[PDB]
Amino acid sequence: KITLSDLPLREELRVDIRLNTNENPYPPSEALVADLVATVDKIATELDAVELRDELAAYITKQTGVAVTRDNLWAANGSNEILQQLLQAFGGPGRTALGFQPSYSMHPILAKGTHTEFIAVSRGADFRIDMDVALEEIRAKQPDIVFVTTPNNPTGDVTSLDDVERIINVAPGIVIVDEAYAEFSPSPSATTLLEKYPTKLVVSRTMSKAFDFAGGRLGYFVANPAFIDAVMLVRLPYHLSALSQAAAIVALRHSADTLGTVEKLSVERVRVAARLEELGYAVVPSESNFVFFGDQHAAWQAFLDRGVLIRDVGIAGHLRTTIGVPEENDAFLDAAAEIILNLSAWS
Amino acid sequence: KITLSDLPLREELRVDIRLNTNENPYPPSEALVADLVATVDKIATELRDAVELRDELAAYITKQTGVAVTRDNLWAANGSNEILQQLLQAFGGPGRTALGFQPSYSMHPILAKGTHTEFIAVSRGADFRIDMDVALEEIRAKQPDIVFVTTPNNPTGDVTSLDDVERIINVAPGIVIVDEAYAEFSPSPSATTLLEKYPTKLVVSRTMSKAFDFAGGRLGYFVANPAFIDAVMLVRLPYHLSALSQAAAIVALRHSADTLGTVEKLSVERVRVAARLEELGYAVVPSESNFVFFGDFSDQHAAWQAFLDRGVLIRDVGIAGHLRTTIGVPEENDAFLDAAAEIIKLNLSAWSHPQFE
Repeated sequence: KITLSDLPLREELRVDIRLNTNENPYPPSEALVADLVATVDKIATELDAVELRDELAAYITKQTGVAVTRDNLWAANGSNEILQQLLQAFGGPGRTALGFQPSYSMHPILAKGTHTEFIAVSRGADFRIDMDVALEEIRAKQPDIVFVTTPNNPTGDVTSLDDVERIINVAPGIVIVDEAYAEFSPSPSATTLLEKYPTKLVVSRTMSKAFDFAGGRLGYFVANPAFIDAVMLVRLPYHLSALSQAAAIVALRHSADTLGTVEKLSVERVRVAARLEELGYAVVPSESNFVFFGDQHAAWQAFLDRGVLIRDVGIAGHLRTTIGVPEENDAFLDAAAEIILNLSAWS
Repeated sequence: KITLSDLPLREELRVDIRLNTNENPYPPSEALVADLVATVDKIATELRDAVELRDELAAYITKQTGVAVTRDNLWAANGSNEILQQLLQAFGGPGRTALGFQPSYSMHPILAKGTHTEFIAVSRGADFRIDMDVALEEIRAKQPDIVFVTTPNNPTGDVTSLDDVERIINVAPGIVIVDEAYAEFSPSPSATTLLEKYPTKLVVSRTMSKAFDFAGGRLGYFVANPAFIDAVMLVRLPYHLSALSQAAAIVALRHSADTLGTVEKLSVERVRVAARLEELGYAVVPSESNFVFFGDFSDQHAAWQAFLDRGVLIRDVGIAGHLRTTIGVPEENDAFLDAAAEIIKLNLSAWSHPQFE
C-alpha cells in the first residue's frame, strides 16, 4: 500500500459561542431567503459572469462612491482564487510578491501553486506599516507585486490612502490592495485611487465576511478594464458556475439589509475594543469585524474553558476575537476581564 | 487609451433548437427540484474537505462502475478544469510536460499557461482513433510526466479500450489521467476498474456537468488511489468548493436514478442519429458520448451556417471536414436529421474575406 513518497510529486511540494472565524453572525433577511429559493427554483427548472459583474459594480459604486461598471469588475469562486489568477498573470516563475507581516492575504499555497516567490517585510512595533522600511524594501527588491491589506488581518489596522499612494508610486509592477474587511471601516476605499493609477492598482474584495447566502462564496476585484483582459488569459473557463453566480447576485440585491448588520457589527467593535482597554489589554485600533489584543495559547485555552472560542493566529503575545452579536460580545468580555503572569518555553 | 500592453503582464501571456453544447436537455425531476429548494432553504437559514459530497460521489461511482470505492478515493472541485489544474500543479508544472492525442478538448491551453506545464500533442489516426504505434512511440520518446486519454473523446465520440489504455499506462513514466467526462453515455467499462492494478499512475477524471442538471451547479471530480487525494491537498485552494456548491451536488447525486434514465434515453437516440447520418451518406465516427462527429464537408463552416439557417445550432470545433452535433430530445434530433438530409446534396461554399493587416 502506497504513500505520497511513492508518487512523482514535484519535490519542492514535499462549543457554543464561536468568535474565531471572521464572518457575519446575523441571520439572513426573510426577503433574501425568499429571493434565493425562488431563484434556485427558477434556475433549477431549466428554461463571463456579466450580470454578476453589473451587480458587483453597482454594489461598489454605492459602497465606495466611485462610479464603476462591469468592465472594472472581475469575480471568482473566492479571494484565494482572485489572487491566484492575478499571480498567474503578473507573478509566477522568476517574479516576486512582497507583503507586510503579519498578514493572512499571502497564503503560502498561492506561492507554491503559482511559483511566485513571496517576500515578507515586518510591520512596526505598533503593528502598522513602517513606511520608511516599506518604501526602502520595495525600491531595493523591485517586487513585481506589492500587497497591502487594509483593514489588516489579524491586526485590524488600516493604512491611509496617502501612504498607499506612496507605496504605489515606488512599486514598479502592480499593487493589490486587499479590502476583504473594508465593509466594516469608515475610511475611504482605494477604489478612489484607480483613476490615477490605472496601470498599477487592483482593489481586491470579498463577500464572505459581510454577506451570507446559502454558503455561497465570492471573491472579486475592482480595476481598470485592462486588468480584466489580463486575468481572462489565465482564468479557468467556466470557473464560476451559474449557481454560484445566481446566488451571489441574490445576496447583492439584498445588500441594503446586509449593510445594516455590518453597521451593527462596526458599532459593537468600537465597544469591545474600548472595554478591553479598560480591562488593561493593549488593543490595536481596528476597522474590521475583529479585534487584535493581548500582551497566548494558554490564554486561548482559558477562553475556551469558559465556552468562548476565539482565534490564536500564532502571533506572540496576542489573540484575535471576531465581533459577534452583543450577547456573544459580553460573554467574551466577561472571560477576558477574568483572564487577567508568566510561564516558560521548553524543547 | 490604457491597455493590456501598459500592464506588467507575464510576457508569455501576450435561436430555438440548440445542439451545440454537450449537456443534458431533459428537465429535472420534480423530486430533484423539491429537494434542491428545501436544501437551500435549510442551508440558507443558518443553524473540512467536502467529505459528505465525497461519500456520495464514491457511492455513485461504485454503482456506476461496479468498482468499490470510498471518499478516500474521491476528490471534488468546482469543475473538470479545476480538477486538471490541481493535478497539473501537483504533477506537471515548470520543467514538466503533458502529452495528449488530438483532436481533444481536455487539454485547454489556459491550463498549460496557468500551471506552466508544456503541452505536447500527438495526432490521432485518420479514423480519429488513437494510433497506438505513434502513441506509445512518442511517450517512449518524450517521457511525458502526464499522459491524457479522453474516453469517450470530445469532439470525436470515440472510446479507447481498456487494453489500449493499459498499454499507454505501462509505457507512461509519470501519471495517466483518463478523462471520462462523457462516460455516463457509454456502455463500455470505466478505467476505475484499472485503479487497483496501477495505484501510482492512474487517475480517473469525471464530471457531473454533462449528465446532471442541478440549478446550474457544476462539479468535477476524480477517482484514484488515496495517495492522490493527499497530493492535490497540497495545491488545492482552501475552501475552493463552497457549502452551496457541495450541497447542490449532493442533491443531484441522491436523485441520480432519475438522471441515469435520461442518459439512457440520450444514448439510445445517439445510436439512431448516427445510423441515419450514415444512411444519408455522412461519414460518422463511432461514438459512445452524447454527441456525434460527422461530415466530410468541403467547407464545414459553410455547412454549419446551413444548419443555423434552418434554425439548428450545432458546433463547429474547427476540425476540417467535420461538425459536432450533441444529442437532444427526439424532436430536436429529427429537426437536425431533416436539415442534415437537405444539406448532404448541396455544394456549399462560403469563403471569408482574408486578413487585412
